[PDB]
Amino acid sequence: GFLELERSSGKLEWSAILQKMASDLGFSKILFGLLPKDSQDYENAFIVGNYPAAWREHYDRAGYARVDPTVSHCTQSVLPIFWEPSIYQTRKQHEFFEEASAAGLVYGLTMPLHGARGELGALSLSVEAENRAEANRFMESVLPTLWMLKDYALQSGAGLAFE
Amino acid sequence: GFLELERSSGKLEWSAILQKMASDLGFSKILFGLLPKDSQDYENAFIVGNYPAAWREHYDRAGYARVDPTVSHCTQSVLPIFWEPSIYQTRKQHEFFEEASAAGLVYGLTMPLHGARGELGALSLSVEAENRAEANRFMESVLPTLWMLKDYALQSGAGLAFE
Ligand SMILES: O=C(Oc1c(Br)cc(Br)cc1CNC(=O)c1ccccc1[N+](=O)[O-])c1ccc(Br)cc1
Ligand SMILES: O=C(Oc1c(Br)cc(Br)cc1CNC(=O)c1ccccc1[N+](=O)[O-])c1ccc(Br)cc1
Repeated sequence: GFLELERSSGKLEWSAILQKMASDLGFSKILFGLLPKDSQDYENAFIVGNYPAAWREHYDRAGYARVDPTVSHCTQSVLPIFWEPSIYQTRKQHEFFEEASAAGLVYGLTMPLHGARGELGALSLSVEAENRAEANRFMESVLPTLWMLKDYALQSGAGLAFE
Repeated sequence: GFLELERSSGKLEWSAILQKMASDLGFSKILFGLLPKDSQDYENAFIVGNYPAAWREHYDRAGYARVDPTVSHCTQSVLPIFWEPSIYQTRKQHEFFEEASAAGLVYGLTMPLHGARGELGALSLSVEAENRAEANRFMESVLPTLWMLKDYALQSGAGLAFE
């Protein structure tokens, strides 16, 4: 089932299959980001998903890559970071949280990606939920499936992005 | 469950916890092996588990690291490789399979590990079964839990090994 991603014929079908897998699990918004080994910026970044255009533009223009707490987490860990109040420590980090929320992205998680050739990225997914308790229950129900998905997405996406 | 790995202090206790987690999922023999970023040999490796000593020594003395098809796989992929007839092709590769079988390690899988700081290794697990079909059913039944475990073991184990 997960293998349909590597079996996908091209970037278009991969991105579509990834978004549909996420959708079927219950996540209506996803962003897969991957950088080649030892990148100094995002010039060669492979970024694919269905996050709103306005938010993508705003995140870039505001330089939120340097504020977003899930980014530094990804450089230090292979474990998921859940979007919880505790992760936003500084005012800048709270402002990022509010801007994301205003854009419709409030509940979710970020799965770090570390590929066999030094690729560095994240798979982020947001769930449209009523409240945090509801978000938590949903995410726990699907977490083991998502844990497998992120590595399949990484292996397949790396081959598609940089070869 | 998974928190006990972090909670533990000492290589002996950590290894015993991992071994017990693996056993509970149906695997009686495991090996956790981890190398620092860009290692050029095995001198600085952290290798821990309950593989029999005679097999550990033979593998080393025979140079099976350069033959073992799971080793080259780990350098190329984040996805598991099942211990399968098809991964063996050369004469030395058939010899490796035969000797692993003689040591009682016939069915299993190797989960590649790629750490956030360039750590490289594998969690390899063997399952006792009447035949390969049965072994495959045992492994598939716990694959999502194993997928989480290998990442928890990597994050925790890298700290224990190198920090
Ligand atoms: O994908 C990455 O950052 C992205 C980019 Br680029 C654009 C946007 Br918009 C969002 C992210 C990742 N962050 C999130 O998805 C996120 C995390 C927590 C809360 C809210 C959000 N969010 O953007 O809605 C990224 C960058 C560097 C590294 Br290393 C890993 C991942
Ligand atoms: O752990 C690694 O190799 C080991 C070492 Br060292 C000693 C021994 Br004994 C075994 C391995 C890994 N291979 C296996 O466990 C294996 C794989 C397939 C079939 C049978 C076995 N086996 O050893 O029984 C390893 C080395 C390099 C990299 Br990269 C990743 C993993």
